[PDB]
Amino acid sequence: DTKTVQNGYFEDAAVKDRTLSDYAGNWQSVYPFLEDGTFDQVFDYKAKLTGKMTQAEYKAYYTKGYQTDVTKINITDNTMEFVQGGQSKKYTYKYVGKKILTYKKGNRGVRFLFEATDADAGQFKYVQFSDHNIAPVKAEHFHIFFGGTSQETLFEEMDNWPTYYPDNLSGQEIAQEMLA
Ligand SMILES: [Mg+2]
Ligand code: NA
Ligand code: NA
Ligand code: NA
Ligand code: NA
Ligand code: NA
Ligand code: NA
Ligand SMILES: [Zn+2]
Ligand SMILES: [Zn+2]
Repeated sequence: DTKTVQNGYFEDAAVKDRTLSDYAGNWQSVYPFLEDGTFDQVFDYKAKLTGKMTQAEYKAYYTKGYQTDVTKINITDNTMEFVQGGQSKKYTYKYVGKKILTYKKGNRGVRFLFEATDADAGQFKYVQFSDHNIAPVKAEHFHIFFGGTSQETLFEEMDNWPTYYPDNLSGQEIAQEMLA
């Protein structure tokens, strides 16, 4: 609610290009920790804090948001590897820019855009990151968008945003970070 950058209130002029290195690391999907109940304490806290949704409403919102079969993503300064249903796919990426999206509430967010240079990248040819930041800084978590047509197609996806935290965290530590 407060008008901060990470709540989506920022000046256009402060939005600056990033590089894939901001996202380098070994990352894990948070979805298993929603599914196993670890985040129930998060949804209970959020409901009691904001009053915007009940616990069940929050769980449904985050179920839609977090669902993915991409269980792990490993990122270097120039590559991304997606582990998805018994297969690993790794491609080399270039930065292709950024996009400011305006949400219905009136706040905004920035997606940082990457394109695979490999010819056979398929649904991983176009990849975008959202992490509540608008300019270079090491990512602490991210929400990903990916597909095989264009960056612009992905700007239409607002309700599913598979979400990733560092592999060295337990689900309990991820819950702690979400409560903070
Ligand atoms: Mg996991
Ligand atoms: Na800036
Ligand atoms: Na999936
Ligand atoms: Na998952
Ligand atoms: Na591979
Ligand atoms: Na927009
Ligand atoms: Na972002
Ligand atoms: Zn986030
Ligand atoms: Zn978010």
